[PDB]
Amino acid sequence: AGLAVELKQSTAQAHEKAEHSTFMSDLLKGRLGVAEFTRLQEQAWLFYTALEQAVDAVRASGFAESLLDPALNRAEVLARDLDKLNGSSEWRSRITASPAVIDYVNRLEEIRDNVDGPALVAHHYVRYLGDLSGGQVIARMMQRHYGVDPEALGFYHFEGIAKLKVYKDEYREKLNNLELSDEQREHLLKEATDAFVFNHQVFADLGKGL
Ligand code: NA
Ligand code: NA
Repeated sequence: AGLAVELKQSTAQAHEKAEHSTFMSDLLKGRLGVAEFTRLQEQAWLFYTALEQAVDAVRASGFAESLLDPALNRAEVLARDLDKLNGSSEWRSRITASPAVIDYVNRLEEIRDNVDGPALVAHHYVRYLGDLSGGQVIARMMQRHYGVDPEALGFYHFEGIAKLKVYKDEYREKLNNLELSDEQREHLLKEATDAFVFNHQVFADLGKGL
């Protein structure tokens, strides 16, 4: 099976086992509010900042360069959104990572330091393919349920991508064309499972008030 198909199959499997949470479900159906949305995006700034440091190192090494499109970068975008949500820049020195986010960030930093291309591609897949599918849709829900201004929703729009549907097809084809040893491939698939698990834990912690 192509890598894109195998990764879809690691996702699916990881969903069962996942610690169940209702944070995102509640958020998207209008049961929470702007505060809880802001808490999510503060955690996201931490992990997208870590992720993108890792992406930068792996790209600079010359691994998977075409997949690692800098137009995907979200961290600075999130910071601009948070400046709007919080009213100031202060939040940068005051946000505290949940225990799940600490563990996630620690993995992403280890990947950066090791310049681990296969592991980075796994995390890139888990974060960005989900973002490229869940966008305009989540943003609209935040506008509709909670009146969040578009100025605070820039995370959901990729300025550099004209045609999202085609972009996702190209992305999956780039995955299918990545040259990997059997060992790198096995490592990448394992890491994709781990990344999905980190992600579920972030939401479980948000759902506990952590
Ligand atoms: Na779940
Ligand atoms: Na959901």
